[PDB]
Amino acid sequence: NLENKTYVIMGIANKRSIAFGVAKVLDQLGAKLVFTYRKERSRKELEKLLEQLNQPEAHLYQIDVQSDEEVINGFEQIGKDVGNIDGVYHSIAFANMEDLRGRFSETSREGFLLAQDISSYSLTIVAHEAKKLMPEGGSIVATTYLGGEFAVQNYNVMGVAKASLEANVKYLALDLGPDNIRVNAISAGPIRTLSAKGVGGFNTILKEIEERAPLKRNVDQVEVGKTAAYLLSDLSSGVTGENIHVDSGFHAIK
Amino acid sequence: NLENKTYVIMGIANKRSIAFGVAKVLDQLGAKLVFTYRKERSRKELEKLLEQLNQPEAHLYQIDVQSDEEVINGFEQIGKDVGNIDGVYHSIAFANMEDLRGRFSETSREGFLLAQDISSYSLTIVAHEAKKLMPEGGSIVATTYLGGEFAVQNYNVMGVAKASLEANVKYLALDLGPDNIRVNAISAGPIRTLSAKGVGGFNTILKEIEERAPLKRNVDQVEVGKTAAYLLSDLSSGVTGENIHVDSGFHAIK
Amino acid sequence: NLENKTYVIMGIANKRSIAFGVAKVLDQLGAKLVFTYRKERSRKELEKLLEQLNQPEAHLYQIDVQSDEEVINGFEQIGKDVGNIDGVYHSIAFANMEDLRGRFSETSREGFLLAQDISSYSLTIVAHEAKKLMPEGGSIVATTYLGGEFAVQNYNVMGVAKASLEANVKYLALDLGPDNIRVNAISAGPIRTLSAKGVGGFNTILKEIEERAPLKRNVDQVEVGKTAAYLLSDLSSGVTGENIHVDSGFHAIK
Amino acid sequence: NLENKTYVIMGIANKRSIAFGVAKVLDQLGAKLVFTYRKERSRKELEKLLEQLNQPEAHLYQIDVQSDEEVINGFEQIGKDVGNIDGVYHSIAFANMEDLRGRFSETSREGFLLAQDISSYSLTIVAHEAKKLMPEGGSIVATTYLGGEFAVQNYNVMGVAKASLEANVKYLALDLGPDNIRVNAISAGPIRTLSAKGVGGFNTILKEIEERAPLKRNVDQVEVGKTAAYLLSDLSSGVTGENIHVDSGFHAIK
Ligand SMILES: NC(=O)c1ccc[n+]([C@@H]2O[C@H](COP(=O)([O-])OP(=O)(O)OC[C@H]3O[C@@H](n4cnc5c(N)ncnc54)[C@H](OP(=O)(O)O)[C@@H]3O)[C@@H](O)[C@H]2O)c1
Ligand SMILES: NC(=O)c1ccc[n+]([C@@H]2O[C@H](COP(=O)([O-])OP(=O)(O)OC[C@H]3O[C@@H](n4cnc5c(N)ncnc54)[C@H](OP(=O)(O)O)[C@@H]3O)[C@@H](O)[C@H]2O)c1
Ligand SMILES: NC(=O)c1ccc[n+]([C@@H]2O[C@H](COP(=O)([O-])OP(=O)(O)OC[C@H]3O[C@@H](n4cnc5c(N)ncnc54)[C@H](OP(=O)(O)O)[C@@H]3O)[C@@H](O)[C@H]2O)c1
Ligand SMILES: NC(=O)c1ccc[n+]([C@@H]2O[C@H](COP(=O)([O-])OP(=O)(O)OC[C@H]3O[C@@H](n4cnc5c(N)ncnc54)[C@H](OP(=O)(O)O)[C@@H]3O)[C@@H](O)[C@H]2O)c1
Ligand SMILES: N#Cc1cc(Br)ccc1Oc1ccc(Cl)cc1O
Ligand SMILES: N#Cc1cc(Br)ccc1Oc1ccc(Cl)cc1O
Ligand SMILES: N#Cc1cc(Br)ccc1Oc1ccc(Cl)cc1O
Ligand SMILES: N#Cc1cc(Br)ccc1Oc1ccc(Cl)cc1O
Ligand SMILES: N[C@@H](CCC(=O)O)C(=O)O
Ligand SMILES: N[C@@H](CCC(=O)O)C(=O)O
Ligand SMILES: N[C@@H](CCC(=O)O)C(=O)O
Repeated sequence: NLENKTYVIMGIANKRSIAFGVAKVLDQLGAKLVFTYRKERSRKELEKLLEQLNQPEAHLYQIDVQSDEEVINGFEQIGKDVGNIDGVYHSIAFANMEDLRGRFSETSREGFLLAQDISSYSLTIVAHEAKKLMPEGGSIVATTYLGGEFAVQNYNVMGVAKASLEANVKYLALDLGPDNIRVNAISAGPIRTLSAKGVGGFNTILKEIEERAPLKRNVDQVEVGKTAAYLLSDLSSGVTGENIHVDSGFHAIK
Repeated sequence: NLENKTYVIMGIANKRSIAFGVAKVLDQLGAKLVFTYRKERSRKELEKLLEQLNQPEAHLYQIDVQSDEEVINGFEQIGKDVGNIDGVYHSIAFANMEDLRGRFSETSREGFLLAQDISSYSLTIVAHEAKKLMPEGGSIVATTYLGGEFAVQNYNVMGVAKASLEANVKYLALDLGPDNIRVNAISAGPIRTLSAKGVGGFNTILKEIEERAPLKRNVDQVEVGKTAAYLLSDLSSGVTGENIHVDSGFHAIK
Repeated sequence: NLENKTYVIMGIANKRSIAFGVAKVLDQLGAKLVFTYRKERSRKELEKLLEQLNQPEAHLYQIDVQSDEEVINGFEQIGKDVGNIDGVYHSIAFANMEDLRGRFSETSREGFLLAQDISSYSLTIVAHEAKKLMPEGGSIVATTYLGGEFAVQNYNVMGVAKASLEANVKYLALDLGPDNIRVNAISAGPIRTLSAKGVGGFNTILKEIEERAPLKRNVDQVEVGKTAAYLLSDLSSGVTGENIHVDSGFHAIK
Repeated sequence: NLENKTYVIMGIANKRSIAFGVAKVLDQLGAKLVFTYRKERSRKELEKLLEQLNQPEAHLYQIDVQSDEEVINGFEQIGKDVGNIDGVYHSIAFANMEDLRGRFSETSREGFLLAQDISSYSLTIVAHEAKKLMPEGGSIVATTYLGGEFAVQNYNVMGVAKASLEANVKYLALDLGPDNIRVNAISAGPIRTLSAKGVGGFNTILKEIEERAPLKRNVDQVEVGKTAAYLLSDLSSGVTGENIHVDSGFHAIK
């Protein structure tokens, strides 16, 4: 039960975002929720989306994580508007589609550093900024994929940015541990989302989990958010630097 | 919230047992509990410990997991007394002191296999028998230690038995997954218990955690119980074949 | 270059044994070789496969690794016939078909313990006895498969025995380290051998390597031998407790 | 024996460089060696160090791996000068001490990307350009540290870059496999070099190896070279996407 908790959720794009999965779960559990979004263009659709929750007030902030200034100011404003927070769900990544298809050895320097910037480094800056709002400690969660642990076809530069994110999580957990801030990842199985259109052979991915994963089915955004609730609540009070696979068991098989 | 769930908790010896931390949590959340023990002396402790729980009824069964007969008849009697169950917590291990306190290369054959038998194989047969009382699906959790992933001083034959337990969890997840039975491990940090006395240098392991783990503190049995509640409940649907470290982040550092 | 080195090779049955590929490689490098066998039928293949080798002398010893006395007396006799040795290649496992070709959760106790006894514990007692023949250091290599680290279809009880075996290597590495005895594993890809017949769906494992592994081809026994040369030689002097995958990069993909 | 093979060795600054360890080993095995450097001062040191080697001529090229054109032109020029090569040893990393000597969560964006760029991405672009001199296949080896797998104190932004690098290796292995180009990492234990100076508490890392690693001693640059000879030669055919820890066992213990 998450009454009198406040969590910032970063990365809702539409009804299919894993982060709207997380949001519906935390909302039902009585958390006060704050949202960040990337582009002022899509604020309109995002307000409509959140009418579905039981949040009595919309707290929305434009933060594109390629800007220090936007993360610093955005979190500073959150603090003034809502006070101290209990945690952050990070659900954000990016690479150029044109890097993701064909040959990883052909990746450009710019495209490689972009995916690092948005998909890994953003966590670090967000943690430093969000720590200011968690004087008594709290919980940080980022979303990764099995590609950060193994070479998976077509995932290319994003795999290497996930490898990076996953270690980011570990170095943060160590750094912020003495402050009572826990930092974990959830490693989600494949789910149909906006950003999933940028991954070549997605249907073959989904298909294969159904065929081969221990549970013989794919997972969904609500299953991610239920593990997010665990990771963000006191239920997981002993757990940091961890990566939980919400992937129907697929990480465990070969 | 676990009203109308029933769980079987194997391996309480006293108030310090990790499994009694699990019981206190699940009892607090409303679950019906069933308990198994090997020694007479443990049944007597269990009768005393039950006065601190809300359990209106004392369901206790002697099960020495070295005996198929006892595991088989144990679980049969459970389904006869309480009906279908929702999961099993397995909190059982053993090894001879004289293997543990020698160099590993001197482990006796009968010692090595004794450790396998009680600490790993017991999970396999328990799962087979518990499966019969889980026609709708369910969840099974076993307790491991970090010495099954790495070589730790003084842990010797138990390390190799936990390496076996951890694979046993994964093979079980794969097998039972289509039956909607999830199988997971919790890798607990060092906790002072009766059996912790068989681990040479134990106080030193404790101090290392306080000094070096992200959270700079040790964990306790209620904290294992809280992760156990997540794994035995529907919050962790989609998670199987997983090993969740409740160890203050110590697994993530080196 | 292993001139004036002596190695003991355990587990040749015929021309397709991985251990025979080890032999061909260490023989080509000038090593003096000693072979151990279980069935008198394997001693007859060894006498025939010897003609193929440069070995001027046959050094052949019956050692069933289920018998302490056979391992003890075998290695003592090796010592008396050839003097101190430089290392041991262990290429030995077993499980019953009846356990292997069932659901893993249906595994028998005696079959589970048989598979641990021959496939894991055998290493620990061989290391202990072999150590008396390595008073100034040496190398011990055992053979494992990816099914030790992941739940692989059809591999069942042998997956748990390989998990055990891989921890055995780490614990042995840690114990025997200060004696300058290194202990490592080779994780071989699927190779068609006599024992391969005991893995269900083995043909479909071979073909999956060809299509999905980075090198897009299956390995052979000579490739395992070449990596065993490295591990068993001064080339790998600061390497210990390690698992080397000789599998065309299959371990690294999902 | 690497007679009539040619290897490009990137990252020698002085006698203590790990890459000079590679160089001595391969030069001793009869390989033709080409060397790349960044600072003119490193070139001068290469000219002196060459006197110790068997190399009958100096093949030195300036390649700052931050520069696409310097990588592209350096390798092209290498092909014209010596022809086709057999592989590359990459021994290059960098980060600012002002990001390294402060909390991880305080890392600057530009510092984070700097270390990714020099320490991880350089491998990708080196592979793409070096593939052009390997029509026949070959071997590429990069140098990493355990800090890429675990959160180690003081290593901070370099550990996230080594994590990126180890995933880079796996993805390069999958991408260049069908070209018969193998791609691997060596995980070296701590060695006194010039860059070691950038790691806070380096002396306390050295001594922990001695006290705790299985072999109870630190390793040196020649041991790295010895495993590099194995990865770069036909002995490790079958081996790709892998990370060999040349670290006296340390990775296997907790
Ligand atoms: N779907 C899967 O199968 C899967 C599996 C495992 C992990 N994940 C991970 O889960 C997370 C969410 O992905 P998703 O599938 O839910 O897709 P999604 O709905 O498209 O969400 C991705 C979000 O990232 C935001 N974003 C991208 N760049 C940003 C920037 N510079 N600043 C702020 N926000 C930015 C996007 O904003 P805009 O729409 O405004 O661009 C979008 O809201 C990602 O980390 C992804 O890598 C996904
Ligand atoms: N304490 C730690 O720091 C630590 C850390 C990580 C993991 N673990 C694991 O946590 C689990 C619980 O251990 P613990 O520390 O809580 O110690 P504990 O209180 O001593 O419990 C050990 C239990 O194992 C039972 N047991 C042993 N052999 C049995 C058999 N043949 N049949 C049925 N029960 C048997 C004992 O029952 P009887 O007394 O009646 O014989 C006892 O209840 C174990 O798997 C242990 O390896 C412990
Ligand atoms: N083939 C593969 O795809 C593959 C892949 C990965 C790992 N491996 C591993 O490689 C190793 C060798 O297997 P292989 O494929 O070469 O098969 P193999 O040629 O059939 O050899 C297996 C050997 O095990 C010996 N052995 C079994 N039980 C023994 C006992 N109780 N005492 C003494 N020796 C015993 C057998 O000897 P007898 O015939 O005299 O009884 C036989 O020589 C095994 O550890 C296996 O698990 C194989
Ligand atoms: N020493 C250790 O304990 C240790 C342990 C594990 C891994 N490693 C790794 O081993 C590799 C070599 O380090 P080391 O200890 O041998 O130190 P080193 O002797 O100081 O070598 C580092 C090399 O990196 C080069 N370099 C830095 N930035 C470059 C750039 N932009 N372009 C071209 N070259 C660049 C330097 O060249 P210039 O001087 O000419 O700039 C130098 O030759 C690194 O990847 C390091 O992470 C070291
Ligand atoms: N967010 C996001 C995202 C961006 C790109 Br471009 C590619 C994939 C993205 O999310 C995923 C979707 C699907 C999978 Cl399987 C993994 C992901 O990381
Ligand atoms: N149960 C149990 C158990 C039995 C022996 Br003998 C040795 C250790 C046991 O439990 C643990 C206690 C402490 C630690 Cl750190 C790990 C454990 O596995
Ligand atoms: N030795 C041996 C062995 C015995 C049985 Br029963 C089953 C498999 C055995 O070796 C393998 C054959 C094939 C593979 Cl893929 C892995 C192995 O461990
Ligand atoms: N090359 C390099 C390098 C540069 C910086 Br700045 C920091 C460390 C570097 O090398 C290492 C030295 C020592 C260790 Cl233990 C690890 C390393 O990766
Ligand atoms: N440290 C003592 C006491 C045992 C324990 O720590 O549990 C020993 O080495 O046996
Ligand atoms: N797949 C067949 C053939 C056995 C084998 O592949 O070795 C089976 O289950 O027996
Ligand atoms: N430990 C000192 C010296 C650095 C080193 O060990 O290289 C520091 O933190 O800077």
